[PDB]
Amino acid sequence: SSMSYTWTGALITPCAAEESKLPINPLSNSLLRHHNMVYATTSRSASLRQKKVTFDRLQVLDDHYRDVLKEMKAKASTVKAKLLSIEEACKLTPPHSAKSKFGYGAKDVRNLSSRAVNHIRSVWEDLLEDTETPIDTTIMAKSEVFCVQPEKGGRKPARLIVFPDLGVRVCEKMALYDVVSTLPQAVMGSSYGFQYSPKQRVEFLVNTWKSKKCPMGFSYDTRCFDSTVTESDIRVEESIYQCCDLAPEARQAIRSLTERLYIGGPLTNSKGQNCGYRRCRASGVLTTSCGNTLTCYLKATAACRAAKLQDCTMLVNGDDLVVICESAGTQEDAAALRAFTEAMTRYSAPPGDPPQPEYDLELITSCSSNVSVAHDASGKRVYYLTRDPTTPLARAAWETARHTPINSWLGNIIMYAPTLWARMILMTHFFSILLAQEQLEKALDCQIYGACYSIEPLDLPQIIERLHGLSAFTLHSYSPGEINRVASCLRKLGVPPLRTWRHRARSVRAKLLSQGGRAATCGRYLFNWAVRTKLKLTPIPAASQLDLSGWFVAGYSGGDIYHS
Ligand SMILES: C=C(C)COc1ccc([C@H]2C3=C(CC(C)(C)CS3(=O)=O)Nc3c(O)cccc3N2C(=O)c2nc(C)oc2C)c(F)c1
Ligand SMILES: [Cl-]
Repeated sequence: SSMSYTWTGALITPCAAEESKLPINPLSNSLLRHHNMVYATTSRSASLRQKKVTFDRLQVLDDHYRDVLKEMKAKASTVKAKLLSIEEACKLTPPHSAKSKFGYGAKDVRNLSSRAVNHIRSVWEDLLEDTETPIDTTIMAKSEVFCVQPEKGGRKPARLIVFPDLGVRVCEKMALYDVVSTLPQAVMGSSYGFQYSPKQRVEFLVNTWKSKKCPMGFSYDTRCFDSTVTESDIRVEESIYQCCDLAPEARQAIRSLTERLYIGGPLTNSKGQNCGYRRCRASGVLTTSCGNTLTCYLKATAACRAAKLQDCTMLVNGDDLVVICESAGTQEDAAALRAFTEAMTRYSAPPGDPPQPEYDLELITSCSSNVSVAHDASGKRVYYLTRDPTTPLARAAWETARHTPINSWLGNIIMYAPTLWARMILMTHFFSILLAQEQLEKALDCQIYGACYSIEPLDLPQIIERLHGLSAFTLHSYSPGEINRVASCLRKLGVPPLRTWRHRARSVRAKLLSQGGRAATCGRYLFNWAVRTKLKLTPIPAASQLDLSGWFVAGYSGGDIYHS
């Protein structure tokens, strides 16, 4: 077999009470009135997810697969990776990262407390000495906020997360942080998605599209990607890692983590009960983003060859895959894509939805997002990435009513700043509240490509200029399709219409402007859309001075990474 999971019967348990309903709160109600449509997942649906992620995997490798692997290993051979010190590794730990079972937590780790450091050291020596004993993991149900989808069904079950102890996570950083931050670009080149800011990603897609004589593209969605990852896949990943120049201890640690953690191991619930056994990818280890990306790139590159797709360019982020190629015609494209899917299926990665050939770039969705067009102040066409705002808006409402450790609304503003909905709704709403509570200068945690950053709202204009360009503050004449998707979403969720948001923004803009300093800059740049008599926007001096060096280098979702 090789089942992805085996289960004992013990339940996946919560470690505290779980909220599932949006509260009825004046602050969140002014953004979204249909509160009954907004829910959070809980452990109560864990068994539904367990059923979905548990299955037998079929895998047959072939010459195309072996050829692509060799090519990838030859590129990995150019990489030299360094060991992180205990200090560097500790400072990469998020302050609210899950505590250890052995008497210390994240703050102790970041503070280099002797008890934390001593344990981290014992854990490391154990990786150097013990090459085989499976390492324990905890399994938990993830709490996440969605809007009800009565067409698709009703409610999504919780996702499951599997992660080792805090001490092990620190050791993973020491051995592999530099590998996972450098190796994927060296191997995959321009295909590695996490190297691109938002404006660079949209440029890559558009330039790629325009580079073909007659372009065709598709996204490919693998069903339960993490559970399709076999022990063989994980050993192949390691074989690529082992091509880097490594310190001896790093090389041994990688070999031991592979065997003891990454290929599988025991699952324990929050009550300490043996829950089952994993033989697939764990969502909460440092190598999940990097390994999923390599794995998906290897399988898809090899499947493109089998399918005989012509002049393919791929963009890969973890399990998210988009391919743009030269059309051979309607029927031959449909056939070629069916061959592609069969080859992926043999490699263990069958599709959820069958892929569909697309002949318009705007109709491809990758990393939740699609290309759209607007115009800048001078009328020039500007391309940007957008997405359906339903989930962002639901989450923003939840985050307004409940203090959460990570603010998705802030990540959405940063990453979707040129969109009609991020500008008119998210910026207006959150700047209104922060202004009212006098908290514009207080730093808030968000995630960018899975890593956690602490950001001041007042630094948004500079950050946005860097990620999107100055046109982010001047876009208008959005496409009718985009406008209509947003407006219909607002009606669905009971969010006031865009006309109301314009009225609210004029008032926030005025108050920001009144305060001078960085608030005035926010007023001037973030809300220029809200006035007829517009201000001429020049480049922001602080923008060129920003250190964004580590922002768009690699993906770290599930990897417990905090960047200062
Ligand atoms: C630049 C663009 C505009 C388009 O491309 C993007 C856009 C966003 C991300 C980040 C992010 C998100 C939420 C944000 C914005 C709120 C924060 S984010 O930047 O981390 N979502 C998504 C998705 O919705 C879908 C895929 C991946 C991620 N992302 C992850 O990293 C990630 N990986 C896993 C396993 O789960 C998650 C959530 C990305 F990687 C690429
Ligand atoms: Cl092989």
